[PDB]
Amino acid sequence: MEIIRSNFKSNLHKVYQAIEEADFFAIDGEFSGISDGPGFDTPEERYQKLKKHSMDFLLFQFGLCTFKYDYTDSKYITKSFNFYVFPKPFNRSSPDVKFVCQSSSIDFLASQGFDFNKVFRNGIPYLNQEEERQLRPVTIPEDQKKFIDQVVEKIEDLLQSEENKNLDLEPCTGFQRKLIYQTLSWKYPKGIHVETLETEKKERYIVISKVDEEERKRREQQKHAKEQEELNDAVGFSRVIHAIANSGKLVIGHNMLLDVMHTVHQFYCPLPADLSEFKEMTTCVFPRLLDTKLMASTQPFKDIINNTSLAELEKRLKETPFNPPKVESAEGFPSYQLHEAGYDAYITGLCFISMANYLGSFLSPPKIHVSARSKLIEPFFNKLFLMRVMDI
Amino acid sequence: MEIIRSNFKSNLHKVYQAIEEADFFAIDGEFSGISDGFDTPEERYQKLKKHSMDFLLFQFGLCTFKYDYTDSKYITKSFNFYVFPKPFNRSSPDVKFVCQSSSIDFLASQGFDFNKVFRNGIPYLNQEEERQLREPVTIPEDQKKFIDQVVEKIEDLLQSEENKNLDLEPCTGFQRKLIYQTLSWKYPKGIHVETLETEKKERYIVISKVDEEERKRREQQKHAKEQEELNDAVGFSRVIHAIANSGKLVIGHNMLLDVMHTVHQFYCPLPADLSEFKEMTTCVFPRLLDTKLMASTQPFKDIINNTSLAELEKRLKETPFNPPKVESAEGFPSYQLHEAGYDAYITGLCFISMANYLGSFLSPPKIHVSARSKLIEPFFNKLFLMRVMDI
Repeated sequence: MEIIRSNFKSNLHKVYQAIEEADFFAIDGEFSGISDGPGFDTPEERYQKLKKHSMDFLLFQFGLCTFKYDYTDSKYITKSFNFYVFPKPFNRSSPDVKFVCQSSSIDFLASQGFDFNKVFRNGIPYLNQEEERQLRPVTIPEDQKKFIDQVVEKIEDLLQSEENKNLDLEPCTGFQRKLIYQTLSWKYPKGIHVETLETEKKERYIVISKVDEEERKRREQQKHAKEQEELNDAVGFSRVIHAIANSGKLVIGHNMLLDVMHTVHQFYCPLPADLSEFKEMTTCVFPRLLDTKLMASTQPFKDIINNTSLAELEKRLKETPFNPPKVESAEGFPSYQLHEAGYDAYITGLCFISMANYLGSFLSPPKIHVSARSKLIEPFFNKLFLMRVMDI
Repeated sequence: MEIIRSNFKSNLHKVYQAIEEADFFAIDGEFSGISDGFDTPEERYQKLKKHSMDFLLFQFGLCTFKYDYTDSKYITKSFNFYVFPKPFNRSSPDVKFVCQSSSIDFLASQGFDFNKVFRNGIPYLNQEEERQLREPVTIPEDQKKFIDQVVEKIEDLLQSEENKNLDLEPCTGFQRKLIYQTLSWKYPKGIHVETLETEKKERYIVISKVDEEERKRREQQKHAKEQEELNDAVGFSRVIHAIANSGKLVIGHNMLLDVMHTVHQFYCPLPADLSEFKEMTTCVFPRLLDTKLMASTQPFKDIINNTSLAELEKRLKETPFNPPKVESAEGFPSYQLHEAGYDAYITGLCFISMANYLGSFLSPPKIHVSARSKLIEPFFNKLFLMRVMDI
């Protein structure tokens, strides 16, 4: 499903439900670009370069593929989503976000059909952890006497007459508007609510209305209600990420450092000054990670896999000894060939599954199916590649 | 019209033609952003250069105006060109540009199609980047009968009519060598050896046809497609060159960033001095006018209290101004949401309303003032940097 601004909240339950039911998810990103210019680096030194020359780019498509096993059918049911995100400034005090684009990146996505209007014209907005807290006496001159008598006389033809009527006065001058407001403050102190509405242009007509004192409070706790909505909306796609973090479920990627860096930098909190505290901060968002590149680089998979690119991986993992897992999408959900985050997460998940069930081939007796909760898969958890294999 | 990469070449004749027939042009840019007090023009120029030219101008709006003395009316053609840098292989620069969220959102609210920029935008090259991209026979016994049956198939086609193709069934790289390596002796002219691939990547050999007959009937189309591809990469800069080489008046509104961006992308990366910039600006826009400045100067300053394009296009219809009698040229679209072309088009009508008014001070007062009139010269070649600046 193509989830965008106008259909995000409308789909949020479906996503939540997908996340809650899932045995594991698979994720991917699509970026504005990679680097704005530029071997013996240390992880911390490298981390520092990435933070400087890659974080000014944008993750503007988040691909999430849910995977739920069905032990009756022995098959996985999937649900892939593509979320288009864009930092659409909420208030008039919000930061005006500047980001960078790499022409060859835009060009490649363009070559795959990426719809930039889905990001730039109608992208789901978002806020990070901090941007959320942050965001949380009476004289009437002789020449107006009849004018005001008339108005009071109408207001008495309102307090009596039946129907929840609205008396709306025909346009008058600012002076007369002042004399009217003042005259109603000592003549109808409670039970009447005055307003200055606009027909086409320049607020010139007044609306007087019979307004209960209990209904002043209805409209207020109704206005406050829509206010907590506007806020809780603007956190936007970060709600999805929150839901994944809290799920506790295994999150799968392929060559996923920038996926993760970008995810946490835009939806959680701006990347901290140090690799060490970044690892911690990462165990917040993604307490249970697995990269499929490294898994397909580590034994017993190293012994048979020569290219660990996502592309070659999914080619390889259909042939012996690996079996392509039986998979199908949820009724109602789309199916699958050009590149997009959603599909890449999907392909990523098939790779994982296919490797996982392979580990099971070495048991006695051999298990055709291995869980993501299996402990055979735990050795491959929380290892990311900076300048070498790195624990998280 | 709406002009994009897959649409540009075919319409280039209309664009060059509107440019030649015009009395003057109106241009407007649309950027991916605007920016990431007692400054001097140079100090500011410097600051503008660093903090603004890393944004893209990705839509160029051109509107030509040509007066009809007969029908007493202006006739207009207007264009949006969508422009992105990308083209020509690995040796080419990979541009990194910036985007401002506030600018992008506003353009979104007006129906701007970002796919026309990013998915099918007209490429381009500045002066320098263009200038730059413009610079034996021992056959082993076990293969004897294989090569000989190959020498046959080619002979039984060489002196024979219905001359279409010869497709050798797939062979081993060693034989594939030997076939090539033998036709070096046997048939040194007359034939074209070539290892193609089936849609399934498998290597075929082909001899097919002739030598010295289409050895330059196709080498002509090869080099005419080499020079063709090159001058498609220069792309939109050709229209900027066409405009510059014309001399004609180029009208803008609050144009400093339009001009700056135009020459930075389609001519040459802005130089270090403000004074060097003023020189380049004359190459590209020898004759230029800013409706906002014109409107902020007598005899208009005494009558107009707001020189913004929206408020100006309203005031220039009211007395003592007369909206210009105007019409789209036969075959072109007519005119509202914001866009380069329309902002240009409006910029043109503001200029004309103002120019004609100048004529009312004559005796006899003329109702129509030409773009070449002497009354207009005092407003020419003036931009606002931090004060009114001559160019």
